[PDB]
Amino acid sequence: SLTHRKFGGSGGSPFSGLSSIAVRSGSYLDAIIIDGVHHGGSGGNLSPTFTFGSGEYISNMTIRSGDYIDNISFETNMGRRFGPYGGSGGSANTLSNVKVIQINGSAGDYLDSLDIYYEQY
Amino acid sequence: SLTHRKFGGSGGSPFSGLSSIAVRSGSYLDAIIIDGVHHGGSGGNLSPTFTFGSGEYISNMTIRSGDYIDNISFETNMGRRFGPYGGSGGSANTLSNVKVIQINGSAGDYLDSLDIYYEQY
Repeated sequence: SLTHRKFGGSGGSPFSGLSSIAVRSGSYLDAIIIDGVHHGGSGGNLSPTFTFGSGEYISNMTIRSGDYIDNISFETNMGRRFGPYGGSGGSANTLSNVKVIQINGSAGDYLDSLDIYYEQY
Repeated sequence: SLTHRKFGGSGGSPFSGLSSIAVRSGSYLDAIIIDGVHHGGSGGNLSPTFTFGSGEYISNMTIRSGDYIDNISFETNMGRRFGPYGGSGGSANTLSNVKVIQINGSAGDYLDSLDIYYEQY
């Protein structure tokens, strides 16, 4: 049962555990790199790193996928953008008016899947 | 509304975006370091970093908190323990039979709050 709980007091500046994203890509996603941690293979080309600003999160995302992840792009709540990186294959799936909380997935030599945890607004 | 969605196919090995945790602490927490990113101040002592292995996640966690986060301890599904680190005051709350997905929070010079996202089993 997916849930969340808050602990502590008021104050401070909000932060997220999801701080940066990069990918390796060609016609598909070879890897995703989350907070600098590599998930997938060594093929494709390494994208620049997107580092979230304070109070910044993914609010819209387009993922093209079939048996693998083919393309990723996203926009943040501050209008910053990442991608598209990857190819033109797969089915396009969009998340809109969300707040992405976490990106998990599965990978081998390529990025097989993503499991995106998010709040839908 | 908190949810998740999977994209892509069935291959590869699972990974998590949450890969390492350390804290800075004294009688309460100065900072939490998530995947190498420092959230909070420079006070206290720096704990060692706990890096999750393949297939490893936080299954039990005890947080002491009041106006601040006072103490963090956790156990993984593989029986590894982090902490306790911090002080002995505040109120204790425990998550048991969970899988922690993400740790967000708020911090200034100190660690004011955490928002923990998790599966409850």
